[PDB]
Amino acid sequence: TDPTLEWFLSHCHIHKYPSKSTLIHQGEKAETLYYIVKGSVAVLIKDEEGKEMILSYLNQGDFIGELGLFEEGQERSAWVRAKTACEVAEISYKKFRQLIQVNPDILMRLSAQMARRLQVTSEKVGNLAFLDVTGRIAQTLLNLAKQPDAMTHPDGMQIKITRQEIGQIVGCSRETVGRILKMLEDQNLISAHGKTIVVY
Amino acid sequence: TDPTLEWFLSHCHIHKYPSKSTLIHQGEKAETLYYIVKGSVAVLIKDEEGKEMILSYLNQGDFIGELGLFEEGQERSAWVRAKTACEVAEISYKKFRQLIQVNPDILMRLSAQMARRLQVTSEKVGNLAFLDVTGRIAQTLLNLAKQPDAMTHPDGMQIKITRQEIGQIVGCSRETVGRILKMLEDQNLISAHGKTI
Ligand SMILES: Nc1ncnc2c1ncn2[C@@H]1O[C@@H]2COP(=O)(O)O[C@H]2[C@H]1O
Ligand SMILES: Nc1ncnc2c1ncn2[C@@H]1O[C@@H]2COP(=O)(O)O[C@H]2[C@H]1O
Ligand SMILES: Nc1ncnc2c1ncn2[C@@H]1O[C@@H]2COP(=O)(O)O[C@H]2[C@H]1O
Ligand SMILES: Nc1ncnc2c1ncn2[C@@H]1O[C@@H]2COP(=O)(O)O[C@H]2[C@H]1O
Repeated sequence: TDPTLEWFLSHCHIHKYPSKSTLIHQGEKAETLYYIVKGSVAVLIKDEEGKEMILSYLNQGDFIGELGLFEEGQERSAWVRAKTACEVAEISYKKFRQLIQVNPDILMRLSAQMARRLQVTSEKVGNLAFLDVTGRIAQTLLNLAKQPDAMTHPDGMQIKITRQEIGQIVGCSRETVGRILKMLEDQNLISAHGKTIVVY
Repeated sequence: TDPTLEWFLSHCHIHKYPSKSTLIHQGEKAETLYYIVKGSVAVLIKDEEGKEMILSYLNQGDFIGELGLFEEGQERSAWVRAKTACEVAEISYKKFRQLIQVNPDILMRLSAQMARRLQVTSEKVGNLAFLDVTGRIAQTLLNLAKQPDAMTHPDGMQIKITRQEIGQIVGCSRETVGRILKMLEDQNLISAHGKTI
C-alpha cells in the first residue's frame, strides 16, 4: 500500500458513477476535489453548437476537479464524463487545504499531474495550430500507441477506439476520420480492421 | 508586500536579463525554478517549419520553468524569452523542495498559477478547434484588453501589440492579421496601437 494515498483517502467519501454519467458539469460551482479510485473518464469542452472536443482521458490514480482549488468563487472549466463505471473519492477544497499543511506530499502529487496535463494540452495547442487534419489523426494514432491501454502486436501496436472519438480528439467529423484512416492504410502507416487499429 | 514571497526570494539568487534574451531553451535538462521579480516574458513553441506560437505571456509574480519540478529527469517543454528587460530569481529544485516542507504556502502559490495556466491553455485549444482565424484574432484582442498593460482609452481599451505577435498567438501570418485588422476597423472594435487600428 501507499501510506500517503491511504492517509488521504481516509478523509474522503467514496461514491460510484455508472458509465456515461457526468461527474462534473462545466459552469458548475467548483468547491470539491476528486480522485479516481477505479475507472476512466473523459474531460470535454464544447463549441456554441454542441460539437465536443476531448481534452483528455483521466484514469485510476488521477485527480479531477483540482483547478478551482487555489481560488474560491471559480466554476468548473470543463465536463467530465465516465467512460466506464467509476469509483471516485471526493473531499472539499477546505479539508484538502488542511491536509496540505499536514503533509505537502499530497499537493506535490496533485501538482505533478497538473504539470503533465499542462505539457500535454500545450502540445495539443501545437497540433491544432500547426497540423492539418491528416497530421493530427496520424499524430493521435501514434500517441495512443504508447498509452497504457495500448497493447503489443506482432506487426506493432494495437489500440481500441472509434472514429467518433478520434474525431472529438482531433476536431473533425467521424466521416472525415473514416476517410483519413483509410488513406493512412494506403500509405502503409496503419491497418484498420474494425475499431481496432494496428499502427506500425 | 508579503512575508512568504520575501522569505522565498531571500533563498534565491536574483539576476537581470536584456529584452530579447532566452531564459529557457526547450529540451534542456530541468533543475531550476524561476520567479519573475521584474518585467515580462513570452512562452513559445515551434513547428518543424520554424513557425513560432505564443502559448502565453507571463509577468511579475509569475513562476516559470516549474513543470520539471515534480519528477526527476525532465526537460523544458518550451522556450521562454524575455519580452522586456527582466529581473528573475532562480533556485534549485532540490532547495525548493525543502522550502516546500518548511512552509507549503509557497507551493500553493506555484500550483495556483499552474491551475490558471491549464485553464487558459485549455481555452486556447477550444479557440483553435472551434473558431476561424477572424474569430481568434477578435477574441485575442478582447483578451489583451484586460492584461497588465492595458491603457484606458476613451473609446475603450488600448493595447500595444505587433501584427507578428498577433499572428503567433492565434496561429496565422502577419499579412492575414493586417487584412483582418483592416476588416475589424471598417466594422468596429479596433483600439490597437501596435500599428494603429
Ligand atoms: N486540459 C486539461 N487536461 C486535463 N484535465 C483537464 C483539462 N482541463 C480541465 N481538466 C480537468 O477537468 C476538470 C473540470 O473541472 P475543474 O476545473 O474543477 O478541474 C478540471 C480538471 O480536473
Ligand atoms: N472542428 C470540428 N469539426 C467537426 N467536428 C468537430 C470539430 N471539433 C470537434 N468536433 C467533434 O468531433 C466529433 C467527431 O464525431 P461526430 O462527427 O459524431 O461529431 C464531431 C464533433 O462533435
Ligand atoms: N501552456 C503554458 N502556459 C504557461 N507557461 C507555460 C506553458 N507551457 C510551458 N510554460 C512554461 O514554459 C516552461 C517550459 O518548460 P519548464 O519545465 O521550464 O516549465 C514551463 C513553464 O514555466
Ligand atoms: N499556422 C500558421 N500559419 C502561419 N503563421 C503561423 C502559424 N502558426 C504560427 N505562425 C507564426 O505566426 C507569425 C506571425 O507573423 P509572421 O507572418 O512574420 O510569421 C508567423 C509564424 O511564425
